[PDB]
Amino acid sequence: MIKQRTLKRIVQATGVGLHTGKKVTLTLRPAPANTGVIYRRTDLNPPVDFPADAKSVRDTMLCTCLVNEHDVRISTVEHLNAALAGLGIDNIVIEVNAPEIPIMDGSAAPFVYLLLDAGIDELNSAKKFVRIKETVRVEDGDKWAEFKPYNGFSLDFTIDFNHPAIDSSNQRYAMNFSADAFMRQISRARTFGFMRDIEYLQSRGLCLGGSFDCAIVVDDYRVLNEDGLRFEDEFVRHKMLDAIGDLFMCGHNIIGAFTAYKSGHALNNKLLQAVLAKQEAWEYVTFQDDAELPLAFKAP
Ligand SMILES: CCCCCCCCCCC[C@@H](O)CC(=O)O[C@@H]1[C@@H](N)[C@@H](OP(=O)(O)OP(=O)(O)OC[C@H]2O[C@@H](n3ccc(=O)[nH]c3=O)[C@H](O)[C@@H]2O)O[C@H](CO)[C@H]1O
Ligand SMILES: [Zn+2]
Repeated sequence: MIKQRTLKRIVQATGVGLHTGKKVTLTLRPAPANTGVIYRRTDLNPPVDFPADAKSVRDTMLCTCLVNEHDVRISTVEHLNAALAGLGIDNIVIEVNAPEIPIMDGSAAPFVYLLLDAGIDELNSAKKFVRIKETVRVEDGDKWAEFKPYNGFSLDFTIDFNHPAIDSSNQRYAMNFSADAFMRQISRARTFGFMRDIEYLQSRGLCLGGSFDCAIVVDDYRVLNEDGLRFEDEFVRHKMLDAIGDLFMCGHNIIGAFTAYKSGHALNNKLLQAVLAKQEAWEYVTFQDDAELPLAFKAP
């Protein structure tokens, strides 16, 4: 039996929230079998819990923001979610004392190190996967995102930026997903901002925790970061990282093929919700026989 995974020990990471610019303490706790992925706001009395549910994504303006019925929020969940998806963590209590996950370096890599430092633990319960059984597409003008049946997990993402710095790079990236391929190729890709946008958001009280230490900052012509890019096509690698993170909002790994053109938080959630609402387009699968598991889900 392919077992569910949790953490061996409680870990912590303190940083700043990208938008509030206020100190956030992220506490990752082991959870038993069948609890699922839980986001907790500890700064509240009583604390507020958010089960990983596609429908909780209510604001996709700046990031993937989870909002409950009383306007309690958890934002910037995508980078941490990518790490969780990449390592196949099923049961975990994600605790924050601020309305957002700390930005760290702007990628999923700090969260991967954090999961590794804690150690992955297997539980005596079968790991549930969402298997795509029909093609499901979503559109938003020229942009679209799709899921097709596939025995493993792949991502093919296309960006189209009419920017001197981004177009210079490769704008289409495709990979067969695995814990290894994610860590090596995707996890370290950082988020990116245009100085025009940052200045606008900052005067309105948003992006207060933004710096070069947490993002690729671009002007109207070039990358402003001293040390440059970590990858030639870091832009497209990050867009794929966000998609991995966003799709993980159902809190289970997906067995299927993802394709996108100009997708983002909004569209990634749209497809996720569209697939999940179409009863016949997916099913929960377990692997009582380890031999049946597709190669994509091999151990890290
Ligand atoms: C002295 C100290 C000062 C220095 C401090 C600097 C601080 C650094 C902080 C940076 C913070 C950034 O993080 C904030 C921030 O806004 O970052 C966002 C991020 N949220 C994400 O937004 P989202 O994933 O939802 O993508 P949208 O598709 O909704 O993009 C929206 C528009 O882009 C078009 N589009 C989309 C896809 C594509 O393939 N092509 C293309 O053209 C599309 O037509 C639409 O009009 O990606 C965006 C890019 O795409 C980033 O700008
Ligand atoms: Zn991102």
